[PDB]
This record gives sequence, structure tokens and C-alpha cells, in this order.
Amino acid sequence: LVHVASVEKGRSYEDFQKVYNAIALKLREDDEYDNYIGYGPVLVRLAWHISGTWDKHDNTGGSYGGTYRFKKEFNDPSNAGLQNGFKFLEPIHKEFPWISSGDLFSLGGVTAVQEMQGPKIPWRCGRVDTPEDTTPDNGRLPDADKDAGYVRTFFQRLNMNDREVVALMGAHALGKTHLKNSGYEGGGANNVFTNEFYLNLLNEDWKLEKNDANNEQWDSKSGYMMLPTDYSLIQDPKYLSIVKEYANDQDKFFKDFSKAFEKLLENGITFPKDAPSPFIFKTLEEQGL
Ligand code: HEM
Repeated sequence: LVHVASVEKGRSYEDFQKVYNAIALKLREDDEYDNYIGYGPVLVRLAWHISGTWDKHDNTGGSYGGTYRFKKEFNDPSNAGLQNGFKFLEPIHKEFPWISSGDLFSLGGVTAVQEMQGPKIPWRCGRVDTPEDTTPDNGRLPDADKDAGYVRTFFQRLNMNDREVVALMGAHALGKTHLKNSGYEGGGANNVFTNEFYLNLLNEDWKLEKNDANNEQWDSKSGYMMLPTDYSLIQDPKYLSIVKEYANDQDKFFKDFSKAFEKLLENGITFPKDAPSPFIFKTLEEQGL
């Protein structure tokens, strides 16, 4: 099964920078969502969940086909709460109806990371909407109540190694958990991209508590929280080394995150030899907008 990228007809860098700007202006304007966190964190989670269905063994799932627009994937229990990200993007898609669904959902994640002062993430266009029958079944996204061995094994399906996994998990410095979405509650409610996930893991005094949904989570008196799969990164000696590396080197973390997140968003896609080079979008701030 091969998914060949095909550039939206006649479109070039300038077209996609217009779409980036539309998403970025809306992130700035619609600022009250989720108690003033804004939509940045949910758009990052959305880009990850539409990509995280990929299976390296048969090349099914992944961001290419934009299949989250179909009921089976939209209603996956693992995707509860992402409807808010979908509603945010819908008017953008109406304004630019030429962009494919996979391109829009993945570009939403790139725009959110950059506008939250994260690293630049190169991004390639040419995902093509595929039919409803290509939608992966539910149950490909990970559980949170597991240990390090589970996390490592899970991510082998997406062709990610230990450094890639620990870099990708740094996105958990953003946003919060919501009891009604996932059975977990709390978090720092942060909307600026930093390496604070690693600093908090190493520096806070974590307590294992049970929440109102009867699930265990790790809580600190500062108001931070970690899922069991987050805490597993300091229980496994290989993950722990890399957590310490990113707690001590913000630039290294930004560089490794950028590469792992681009790879996540591109898994399963074949880019022709004559495809355009990846784009690097300017932020609103760099444009003076
Ligand atoms: C073992 C892997 C992972 C598990 C089990 C996990 C699980 C979760 C859960 C349960 C939530 C809370 C959802 C809610 O209640 O609203 C969440 C939030 C989030 N996750 Fe993950 N996740 C994982 C990996 C990742 C990765 C790789 C990224 C992105 C690179 C990501 C980005 C996010 C973001 C940004 C949020 C906050 C969303 C918001 O504030 O609305 N996660 N995750």
C-alpha cells in the first residue's frame, strides 16, 4: 500500500503561508477556550492523533488520508475532546477549500507549536483525502495507565526509537487533562512551548493519588500532574538518561522535537523526487502581524 504525496493543484509556499496565517490569527483571537489556555494544545494533540494511527507493518492509518473527518475515527473514545480542534479548523477549511484534510490537520499542529514559541517544524504538503473505507479501526492510539515497556513497544509500531519517544512526550508540557475526556484531571494549563515537562518530572515531589474517575495519576502540590505513562520515563533507565539531557539543554530538546514531530506527521507518505522541499513558515511575530 503506497500513499504518494500530490501537491494541491497550482499551490506553492505563499498559498500555505496564507493558511498558516489564518490559523495563527485565529489562535490569537479565540483566546478564551479552556479557561484561557486557547486552542494551541488541543491542535497539537489533534495533529498527533490523526498521525498516531499509523502502522509501519502495512502502511495503514497515519495523516495522509485525513480520515478523522469520518464518523468511525471522529468518534473513537481515544479522540474525545478533539472535536473542539475540528470545530476551530472548520471555518479555515471553508475559506481555503482547496487544502486536503490531512494537510489542514497536520498544518494546524505545526502552526500551534510555532505560535506557542516552540521550534520551527518543516512541513510538506500533498496529503490526499482517501475514502471512508480507508479509515482505521479504533484502538490504535495508546493507553495512559501503562508502564515504560508498554510505551516502548507501542511506539515501535510508529517506527520511533527511545530518543524520539522521549522528545515527542515533551509536548505534555502543554494544556491539561479533562476528566470527561480521558478520566484524568489537572495539569499546569500551559500554552508556551518549553522543556518544562522534563524539569517537572525531575524536580517535583510526585504523589500517587486516585482521581474522581477512580484512575491513578501522579500529582504535585504545585498543581502539576503526570499520567502513569509520563512517570514511566523516569522509572526506565534508558528513558531517564534522555529526560535528564532535555531538562539540561533546551536547544537540543527543540531540535529533536522538531525532527520527531515532522517524522510523525510524514509517516506513511511517499514524496516524489520532484516534490517541493519542506516549507518553513514564518510566525505572525516574524511577519510583524
Ligand atoms: C504514550 C503516549 C501518550 C498518551 C498515553 C497520551 C495521553 C494523553 C491524555 C490522556 C491526555 C488528556 C486528554 C484530555 O483529557 O483532554 C493527553 C493530552 C495531551 N497530549 Fe498526549 N498522550 C501521549 C502522547 C502524546 C504525544 C506524542 C503528543 C504530541 C506530540 C501529545 C500531546 C498532547 C497534548 C498537547 C495534550 C493536551 C491537550 C489539551 O490540553 O486539550 N501526547 N495525552
